Amino acid sequence: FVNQHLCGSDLVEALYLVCGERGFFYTDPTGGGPRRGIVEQCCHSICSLYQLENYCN
Repeated sequence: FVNQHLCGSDLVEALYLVCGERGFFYTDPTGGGPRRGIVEQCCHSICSLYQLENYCN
């Protein structure tokens, strides 16, 4: 993994990676791109596990 573009799809994967068993979740689960911090970042820009490492439990 490296600086790549991750969207909700690859987001849950990367998150599914960084979390594995820590139990991850999706923040602001309501409107579209509600947790855009991730959904708008990794998807539009890029981030590292360290980022998704915070989006975990």
